[PDB]
Amino acid sequence: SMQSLKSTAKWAASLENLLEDPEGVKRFREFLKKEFSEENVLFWLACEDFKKMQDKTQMQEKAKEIYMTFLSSKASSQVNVEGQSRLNEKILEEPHPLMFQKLQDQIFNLMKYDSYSRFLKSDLFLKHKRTEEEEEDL
Repeated sequence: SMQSLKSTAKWAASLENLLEDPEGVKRFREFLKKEFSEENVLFWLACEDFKKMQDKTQMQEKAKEIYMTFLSSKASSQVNVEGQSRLNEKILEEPHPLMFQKLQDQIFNLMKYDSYSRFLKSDLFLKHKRTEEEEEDL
């Protein structure tokens, strides 16, 4: 893996680069993951993939799925955004894909602000933070 120099420049260039480059989504997830915000990173991925492909019934069950897992009223955490008393199952009884893209664009904005202030808080630019440690050697 050559991901160190240019890679960090990529993701700290634009959030799109991060959410485009596989290694970005990988290493960035691990960060929030261990800091307990994987709900955030997975939410965007899920709603975007949900936006790109899904059958009708599946989509509806996935609508309530992503809501219940990442947002919900508690979700054993949830990201601190519009969600607590928002949506509610009452709208999941008639859910549509693009309706989440509203929250997606929202979390995208919050993501840049917050998630940058997180990733650039504990810079994984160091191997002593991003766990590689060992050499390839043999």
